[PDB]
Amino acid sequence: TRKAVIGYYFIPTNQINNYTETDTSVVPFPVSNITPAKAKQLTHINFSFLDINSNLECAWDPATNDAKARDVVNRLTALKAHNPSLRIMFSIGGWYYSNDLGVSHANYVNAVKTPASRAKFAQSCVRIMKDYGFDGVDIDWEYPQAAEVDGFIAALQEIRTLLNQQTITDGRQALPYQLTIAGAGGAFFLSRYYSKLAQIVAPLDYINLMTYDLAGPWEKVTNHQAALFGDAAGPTFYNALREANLGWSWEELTRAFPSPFSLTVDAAVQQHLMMEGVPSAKIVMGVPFYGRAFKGVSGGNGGQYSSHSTPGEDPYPSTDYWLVGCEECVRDKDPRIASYRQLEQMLQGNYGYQRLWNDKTKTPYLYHAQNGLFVTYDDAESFKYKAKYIKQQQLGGVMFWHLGQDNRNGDLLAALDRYFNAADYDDSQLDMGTGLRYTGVGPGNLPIMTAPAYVPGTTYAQGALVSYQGYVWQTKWGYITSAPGSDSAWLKVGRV
Amino acid sequence: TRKAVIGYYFIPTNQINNYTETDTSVVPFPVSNITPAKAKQLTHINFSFLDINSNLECAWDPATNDAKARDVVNRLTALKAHNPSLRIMFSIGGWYYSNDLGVSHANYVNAVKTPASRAKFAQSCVRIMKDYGFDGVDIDWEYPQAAEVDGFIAALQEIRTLLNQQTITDGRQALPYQLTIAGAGGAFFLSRYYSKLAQIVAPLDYINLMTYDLAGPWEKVTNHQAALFGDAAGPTFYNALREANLGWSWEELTRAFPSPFSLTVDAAVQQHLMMEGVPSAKIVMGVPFYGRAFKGVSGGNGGQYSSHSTPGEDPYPSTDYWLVGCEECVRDKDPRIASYRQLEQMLQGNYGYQRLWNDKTKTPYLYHAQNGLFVTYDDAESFKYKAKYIKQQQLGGVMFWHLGQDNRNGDLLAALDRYFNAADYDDSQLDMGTGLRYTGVGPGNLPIMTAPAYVPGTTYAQGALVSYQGYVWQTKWGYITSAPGSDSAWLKVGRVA
Ligand SMILES: O=C1N[C@@H](Cc2cnc[nH]2)C(=O)N2CCC[C@@H]12
Ligand SMILES: O=C1N[C@@H](Cc2cnc[nH]2)C(=O)N2CCC[C@@H]12
Ligand SMILES: O=C1N[C@@H](Cc2cnc[nH]2)C(=O)N2CCC[C@@H]12
Ligand SMILES: O=C1N[C@@H](Cc2cnc[nH]2)C(=O)N2CCC[C@@H]12
Repeated sequence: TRKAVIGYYFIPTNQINNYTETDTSVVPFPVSNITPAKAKQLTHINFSFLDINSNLECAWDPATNDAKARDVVNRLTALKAHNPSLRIMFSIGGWYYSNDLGVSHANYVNAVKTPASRAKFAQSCVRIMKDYGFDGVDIDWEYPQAAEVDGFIAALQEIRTLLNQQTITDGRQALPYQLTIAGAGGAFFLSRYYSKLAQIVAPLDYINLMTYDLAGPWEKVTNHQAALFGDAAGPTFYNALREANLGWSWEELTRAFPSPFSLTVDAAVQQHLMMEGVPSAKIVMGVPFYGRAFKGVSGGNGGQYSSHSTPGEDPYPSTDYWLVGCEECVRDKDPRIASYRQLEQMLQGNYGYQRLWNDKTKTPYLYHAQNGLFVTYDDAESFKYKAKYIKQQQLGGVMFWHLGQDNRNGDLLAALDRYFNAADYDDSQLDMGTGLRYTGVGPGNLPIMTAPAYVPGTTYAQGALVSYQGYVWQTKWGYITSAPGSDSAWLKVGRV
Repeated sequence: TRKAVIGYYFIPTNQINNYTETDTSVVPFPVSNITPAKAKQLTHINFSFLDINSNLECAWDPATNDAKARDVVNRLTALKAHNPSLRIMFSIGGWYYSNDLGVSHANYVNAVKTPASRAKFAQSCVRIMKDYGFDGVDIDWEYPQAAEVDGFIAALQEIRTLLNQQTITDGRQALPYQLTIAGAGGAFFLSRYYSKLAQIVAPLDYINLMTYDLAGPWEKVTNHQAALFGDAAGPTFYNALREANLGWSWEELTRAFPSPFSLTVDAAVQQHLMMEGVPSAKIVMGVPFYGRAFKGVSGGNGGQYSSHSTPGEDPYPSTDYWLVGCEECVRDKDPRIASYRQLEQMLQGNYGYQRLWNDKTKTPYLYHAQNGLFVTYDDAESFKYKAKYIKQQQLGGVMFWHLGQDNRNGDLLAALDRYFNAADYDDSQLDMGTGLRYTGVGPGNLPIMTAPAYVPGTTYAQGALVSYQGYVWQTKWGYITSAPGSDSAWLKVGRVA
């Protein structure tokens, strides 16, 4: 099955309203930059962003020029002429609109509140999809909290029911309308709905993990924002999942959630696979097409794992654009984020940056010895390991933010496509390294095991293994006289 | 309120059938050994044991000569003439009959299954109580678990309803019929029903904790079987309550159930108090009137916390009676258990035992250097600390197994009575020591705390404290923008005044 390659196409309202493909000073990344070759390398483009308004319906930004918007969307759907499997999804939400303190947060919370609000909301999603010509619905609420989860689930189920009906009504059996969400790629946010992951994922074609931004100026120590595996020399974190509303025992929580742990892409993927009913094929690994920059770092480890003096606030609370050589940073008044495109230019420019590689995390980073700068980003090299991991772990594919940050030749996108599909690319010998793997074990990833059948009336010592009701169980203490499942002295440790 | 002093009177069916008060070779402990003085020192005598039959009704062992049974019970109820507060309870169950592998286990499980079976069982408990002249019902099922607990709770509620009506019918308001149970005194068995303790205890006058047998041949390291407090030098154990179906978060489980911990009397009592709705006044501390002996122990520490070579099988699998001077052991064919009466005689027999004291656990122990023996038991001195603990903790009283193991003069019972009621006994200055106290805290026994009210729209740093909806909450990590409650980021740490 072809791996999904989902790229976000984000365009601010002001750019839509002034849309042009001949002046990058107004629209830096027009749809025409998505050449036929690039359209063939994508399976999905997530058009973004739409929102949920006070009327609790899916809708464009009020300031949007509709004829302009439709024309932009039509240019994107026209790309399908180059790739019959291509889908132009539209995404609702994103951090700005939907974070707890975001301008539209209330609408997300209220829209999923009742059977009626959900019905109205779900209907608007499908209506918007059909009217503008999109191929699916993607919801990026960052993120529903514990009490809002059931409503969120019910809303996704409603959208799924309606989409499946629309696919039949439109004869799209060959390319069904889809439903996806951008899910948390770190344990802290994931813990909000983690306990109901199976229900959240059931109505979806894919759950696209934002397995990046795992480091940022809000953190005291600089770190890789998307390390595939862990580096013991880097910071470790409190494992928030052991505090999720799971209802599991101390032993169960502890073995599934070691704490502290390395916040990596592998951690997030494994944490999802630990839950039963969460199929690997629906998990999509997100990767960033931009780097995060920090200033005020010291030496010793190339800028890694150092204290820093980078403002964490949004908007950038200053006019000091200190990321040397970063022109886009001045355009965007923020030296803390730089697109791969810009980073590549900074490296070939003799600005003082040294590209280094951490072979445990399997990611690159820049260090500016003279000015004390550190940049954590991804490139075609780090993508080799992520792509192999996606294949080895049987994941659904890759998602990335965002298309306008790839270089002009579309090299990052082309690398991902190459790793999955080129007949002449062979990663059978690519060494995945010794970086730390997430070792938690949960109900969803129990190892296959064998054990004598449990015998009613038998007394077992501590550590005894038996098979019962399809699983292998082990005693937590001694003199066990009851059966697995009826006696809380037994820990389920294997399956089959 | 007077502290309860509940003593078990246990008599095997063969002794009942051959009951006599003039041959200790046949009946080692006849009711006649309970003088008026002893009857006045007791508030309850738990006659034991009756059982639950295959018809799922409370019943005497079928091999019991009924007339002889009524006569033994009559002798006990006759003691009420010496003490208008005394109750002769009868106990259903006990280890032999009701443990998972016991001969009658299935009957306990099945009797509590449905409204019908529970009504039939409860009615039989009251019928037996009235037919033989008992003053209450005590149930010693060791122990209900899992899916059995709700039935067990409903059975207890039904018996309570029937007993209360019986009290009115009989004009027994001055001495109401009572209902109690013998409860686990250690976390492993306690974890079976721990999560529903409040419901179990609601219908009871007392829950009598079997806070002893916390050490035994089944354990690889010798230890005190009823340490009041912990000794950091002794063995520690896995805290099984961490595995009970409570629905608490990892932090809550960790805070409530330190592990490993010292398996002690204080730990059991505190574990019960940790649960919301369990009043201290209904908790009864059980104490042993017998000691447990081990052989093959190493010296250097009075035989404490040593490796040993004591058989664990039951019955005692050998003919070798190695507890020096314990003739009772020969009679009973087991050198691993000795009554305090017998242990006291061994200490007066110049047999080479040293009586030592652990000032952390507040319990005595015997050490036989020459033969490598260790005996953990309780005596009048350890009872001073336990009695003070019962007073300080506002517990309901003390329970003990069993009357026949006190010495002929009834000294251990007299001590307990003295510590609670004598005008001339003063423990105001008794030093409770520095042994380890159980310090877990559960969402149900949180301290009063004070903190600013939560402010919606605020971002909280790690460790921040706020008050919200009756509780004080602490953030477990930073950048918290969510409200206290189910949200995983917040931890309930205290109650708002
Ligand atoms: O709003 C966005 N913002 C960026 C950055 C980011 C958001 N949440 C975490 N990181 C992104 O990657 N996106 C992925 C989908 C949401 C969209
Ligand atoms: O400020 C944040 N930002 C998001 C990511 C993001 C994407 N675009 C903007 N912000 C995050 O992961 N966070 C972690 C905690 C701070 C919080
Ligand atoms: O069966 C029993 N046997 C003894 C010993 C023991 C039982 N469970 C743990 N220890 C006892 O104390 N009992 C207290 C009530 C049950 C009665
Ligand atoms: O073997 C056991 N015996 C019981 C006590 C008992 C009383 N009379 C006989 N045995 C006990 O407390 N246990 C604790 C665990 C071992 C188990």
